[PDB]
Amino acid sequence: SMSLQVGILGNTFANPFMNAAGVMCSTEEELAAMTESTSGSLITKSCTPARYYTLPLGSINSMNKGFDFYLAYSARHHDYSRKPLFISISGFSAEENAEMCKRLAPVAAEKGVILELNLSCPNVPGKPQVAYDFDAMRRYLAAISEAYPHPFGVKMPPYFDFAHFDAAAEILNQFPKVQFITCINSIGNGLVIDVETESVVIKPKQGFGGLGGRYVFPTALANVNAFYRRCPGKLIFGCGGVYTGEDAFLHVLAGASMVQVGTALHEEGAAIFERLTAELLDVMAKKGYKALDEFRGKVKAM
Amino acid sequence: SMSLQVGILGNTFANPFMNAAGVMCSTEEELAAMTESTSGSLITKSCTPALREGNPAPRYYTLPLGSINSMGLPNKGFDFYLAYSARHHDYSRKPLFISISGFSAEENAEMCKRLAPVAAEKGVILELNLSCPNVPGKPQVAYDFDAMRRYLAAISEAYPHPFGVKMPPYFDFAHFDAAAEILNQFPKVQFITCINSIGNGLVIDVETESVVIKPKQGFGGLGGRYVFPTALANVNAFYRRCPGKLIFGCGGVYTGEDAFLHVLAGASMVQVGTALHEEGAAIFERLTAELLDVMAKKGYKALDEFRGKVKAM
Ligand SMILES: Cc1cc2nc3c(=O)[nH]c(=O)nc-3n(C[C@H](O)[C@H](O)[C@H](O)COP(=O)(O)O)c2cc1C
Ligand SMILES: Cc1cc2nc3c(=O)[nH]c(=O)nc-3n(C[C@H](O)[C@H](O)[C@H](O)COP(=O)(O)O)c2cc1C
Ligand SMILES: *[C@@H](c1cccc(O)c1)C1C(=O)NC(=O)NC1=O
Ligand SMILES: *[C@@H](c1cccc(O)c1)C1C(=O)NC(=O)NC1=O
Repeated sequence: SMSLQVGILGNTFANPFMNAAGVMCSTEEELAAMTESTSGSLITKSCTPARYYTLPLGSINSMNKGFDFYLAYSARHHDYSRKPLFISISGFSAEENAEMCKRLAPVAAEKGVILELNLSCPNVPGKPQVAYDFDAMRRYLAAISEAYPHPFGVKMPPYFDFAHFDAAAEILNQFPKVQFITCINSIGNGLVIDVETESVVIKPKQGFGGLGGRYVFPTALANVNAFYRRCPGKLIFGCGGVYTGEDAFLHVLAGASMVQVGTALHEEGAAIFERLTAELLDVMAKKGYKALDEFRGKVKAM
Repeated sequence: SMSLQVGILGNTFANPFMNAAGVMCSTEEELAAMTESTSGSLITKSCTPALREGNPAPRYYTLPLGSINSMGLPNKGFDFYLAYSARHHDYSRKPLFISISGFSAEENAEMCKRLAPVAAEKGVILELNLSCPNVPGKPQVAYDFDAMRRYLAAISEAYPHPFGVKMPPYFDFAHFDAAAEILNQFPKVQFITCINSIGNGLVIDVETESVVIKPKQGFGGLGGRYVFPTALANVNAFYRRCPGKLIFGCGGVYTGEDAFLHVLAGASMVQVGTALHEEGAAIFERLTAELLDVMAKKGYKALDEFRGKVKAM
């Protein structure tokens, strides 16, 4: 009757849900829990070649086992009969990312793991989000496209004006290997102070860190839709502020193919996926929808 | 004993609270209500040289944790706010700020030339809006550092008095540093208001499957609880980088504890937008009481005992 299936990148995903990179995906036990859950997919922690605080309305963070570990997991330890796997990489240079992609390529070809390239980590000492520098963004994507023979996706930071949406999309549309865009990473460099101690709540970088959870939901929907509109030849994955199936429904209406869950999954654990699928199917049932293809991107004007 | 007084800009303010520009400050009745309130100050709606009727409605919507707006600069025009400052405002009640938001550097310079004698005679204080996120086809001016410098140079040439700037949020230290470096080169910039709304969010209603505000495909500026950690970050980042300037905090204030944290991050004044839209001007009685409660539990007698004194871990 109804289905949450999503048929993309050549795979049938059972439902659109997965963890957000960095949440519940660092240890063998966590990857196993994600694999055993009802999520449609899972992604690893952003890795490099070789901290968190719960807030009333979400989270702030300033946060790997190395690329070797997550490659070996993708190569020999992940059960692909359960669900597909994504791997996130966030090298410190175009070259570091490229050397990783060259080593990832035989594993992607043989097992099917899919690369998400992180251009938006807001916590790299002395180095702003890569995708806030459009010249650097273009060099990274050219370097990866030359080094990596396979399709990949990009994790984007939020933008806040149409001139930036336009410029980012114009660059991404020049790279046909970029088959998906994940909107969004955390809202960078927020600051939380505790009233009683009069002190910041995370230690690095004078307390500044990336925001997730309820704080980011309208920004996340805006970025999903902005890129859905400007990159019709690519898929958009939504990430940001998802706590319920209604939240996921709104991300799909904005354009999302997959829906990633970060802060809410950190708080609730992998059982959240059982609740999210039920809730989303319930919204669909009330509206008579039978498939996500019927309303993905179909947000209406007022 | 305890006190919320602020002594800045050659004025004495009874407490740090004021409305945020654009909230409860467009008509004479709203301005009189703000003046009759217990707020420490007030600011007018950002104005353009001529009156504007604004974007089509609905252009504001109440969210679970705040607001979204595409107001589109509806305002009675500069001549109306100038007349308010020159002839109607009771300065014995509290100091007044005037917000201006012309569509180019030259429009703002022309308004400043006419404002200058009124500022001199009456003492109204200029806040220049460099961050409106709802101008058709033109991004936040302060997201274009070359344009920002041009605006500050044009105003500085045209306007003899010190003034403040309403800034959009930034999200990385490279931008904090670039913005600060520019502001520190303009001696007439005496205060920096952090922040305007987080631009170009989007809200969709589950039932209608439609955007909830009409203009610009539903994209609009976010206020309220969504913006608080970003606001505090911006206040503190500029407080650290522009020690020669005052910082005014704006964003996410609903309680005296929220205000306390703005001040701890560096705020001299604290502006209230969405929460004031919702509660009305009695909010200022509650915010002062709550802020005094925080101070009493900590033994603070004056805001300078803790302003800017956020601690590391
Ligand atoms: C503790 C933590 C660690 C994260 N680590 C990563 C990471 O390694 N790579 C990445 O792309 N995003 C990382 N993120 C960002 C999330 O993937 C997600 O983009 C963000 O939290 C917004 O989603 P949410 O509102 O559901 O939390 C991290 C988020 C948190 C809270
Ligand atoms: C309806 C509305 C109208 C606004 N109009 C202006 C404006 O004219 N000038 C300006 O500088 N900011 C304007 N703003 C932004 C507010 O001054 C403020 O920066 C923002 O709402 C964040 O504060 P808050 O979290 O308390 O709402 C407006 C905000 C709202 C909600
Ligand atoms: C950035 C990050 C990249 C690689 C490794 C690591 O530990 C972190 C990261 C991000 O992308 N998003 C976020 O919210 N927090 C981070 O630390
Ligand atoms: C921007 C605005 C620009 C020009 C004139 C005017 O009256 C307002 C405005 C802003 O600064 N902040 C906000 O949240 N909404 C807007 O529409």
